[PDB]
Amino acid sequence: AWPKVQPEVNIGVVGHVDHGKTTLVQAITGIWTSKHSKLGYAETNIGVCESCKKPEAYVTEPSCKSCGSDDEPKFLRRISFIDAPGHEVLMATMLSGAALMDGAILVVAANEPFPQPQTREHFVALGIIGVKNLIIVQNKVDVVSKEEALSQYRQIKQFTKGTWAENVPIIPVSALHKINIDSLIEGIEEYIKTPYRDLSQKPVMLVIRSFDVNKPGTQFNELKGGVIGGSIIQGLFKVDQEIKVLPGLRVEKQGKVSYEPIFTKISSIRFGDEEFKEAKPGGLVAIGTYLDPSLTKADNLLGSIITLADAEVPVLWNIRIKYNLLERVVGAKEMLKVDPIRAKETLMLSVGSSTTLGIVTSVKKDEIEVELRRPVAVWSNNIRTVISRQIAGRWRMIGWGLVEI
Ligand SMILES: Nc1nc2c(ncn2[C@@H]2O[C@H](COP(=O)(O)OP(=O)(O)O)[C@@H](O)[C@H]2O)c(=O)[nH]1
Ligand SMILES: [Mg+2]
Repeated sequence: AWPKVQPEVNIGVVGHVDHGKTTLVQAITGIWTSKHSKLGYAETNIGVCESCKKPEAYVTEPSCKSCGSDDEPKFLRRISFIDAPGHEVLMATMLSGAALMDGAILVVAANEPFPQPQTREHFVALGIIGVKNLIIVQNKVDVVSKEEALSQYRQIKQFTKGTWAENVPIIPVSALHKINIDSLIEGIEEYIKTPYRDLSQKPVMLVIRSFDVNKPGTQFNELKGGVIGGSIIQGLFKVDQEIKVLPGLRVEKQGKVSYEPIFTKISSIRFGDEEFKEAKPGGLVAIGTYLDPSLTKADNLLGSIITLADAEVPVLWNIRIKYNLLERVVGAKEMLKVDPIRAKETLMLSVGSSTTLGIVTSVKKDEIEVELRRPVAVWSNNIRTVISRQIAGRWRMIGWGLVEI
């Protein structure tokens, strides 16, 4: 019997619309992520049939029938996938990507010219947020000749050559007909390994959703505290731990604007449909709390950072960022130059995957100083920052950096 454990790794699935992201996640997990009426999420166990040859030995359920054996397969690990509905939701979650994803799959349709517009954008975005454990999946090989597939494969290798992605593998599949999916599972095991995690690091969690789960007319004894949804960035949380929500509540007192942390306690921990006593990075987690549900209703806490109640975590209104920029971005028409950062500019800053607006107060060499609309939690040195600028009416990623404390 396979164990019941949390996912230990989260994989973002990106690529141009209709290239087959959701079909691919279904082929792997058996789950259709967009059966909802907001992020698609799906988990699967991964195993291997010890006496079978690879890649067919790799399986996603406890059976070896797919490789002609009656044996029970060995359990390797549980993994999960993030699959967004549409470009705008996807790009929005990419701003939190570093916290959410241990790796990524870029889906490329074999029957469309490469690269498609969102293909280019998603690939650039992955570099910016630093999620570079990448697999490129060449999908829909069932509707082109082997020659056409081979030709596109070589275009892609030419594209990645000279970039950070030069050594990224390309795995051809048909998500629809489940062809060569076992090769992809094998590739996930090789190229998106579970990271080394130092579980003695101070616990930090990003909040991506918050809920009031009480139906109307719920009686007193059946009421629940506010529920928080998110991803554990580092460390380990436990049931019954005291925690605080950062920066907290915005307050106007003694002639100043300030933020007061929200203190509470973890009542329960859930991954998918199982309850746990602890929670580590990997997977999206649901945290039950003792919060008044009015504080969590309608994603009120979205973008909060959660730590233990006594954590020494600075919450800063002004930050210094050491950064680098893109040379150009793709305009709807054609290439737009990325202008240097100038004082007084308004930027969107994603700091350790929590996002706010800010005004540049100083620029020198490769550092900026920014005054933020609300303050950000900074729990270590070299917290990665995404810098975005409004270009032609839209926020665009233009750079990345590290927060210097
Ligand atoms: N022929 C073929 N069609 C596919 C394959 N994978 C997906 N499709 C089709 O492509 C369309 C878009 O797929 P979908 O998973 O919704 O793409 P997404 O927008 O990237 O999530 C659907 O009609 C799928 O059935 C494949 O491997 N072969
Ligand atoms: Mg989809």
